[PDB]
Amino acid sequence: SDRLNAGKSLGAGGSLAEGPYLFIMQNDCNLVLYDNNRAVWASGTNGKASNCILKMQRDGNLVIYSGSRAMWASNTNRQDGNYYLILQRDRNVVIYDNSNNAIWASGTNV
Repeated sequence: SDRLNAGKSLGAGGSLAEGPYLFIMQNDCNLVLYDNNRAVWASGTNGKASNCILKMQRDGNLVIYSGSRAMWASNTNRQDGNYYLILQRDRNVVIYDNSNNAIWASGTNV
């Protein structure tokens, strides 16, 4: 899938895909955007923890968890709503709110 809805998570090795673009929660706990084989964006949490999962929270925060501990957050807090994370056709990864306004972007658009 190209998108992750609020309330859902990606496990280790789980990913969003779009053509040759891959946005993946790695087993090494790094959250990475690949253009084919080239890493173009990363959370930078590689080696920080194990069995990390990515959670698109109902408050609009994208958060990496390892067990109950937060490893990394997008820090885009609003309130409970209907956000979604999307890997866009232009290679940007964006969190949208119920109104389709961008609240967070990776800034990796080509």
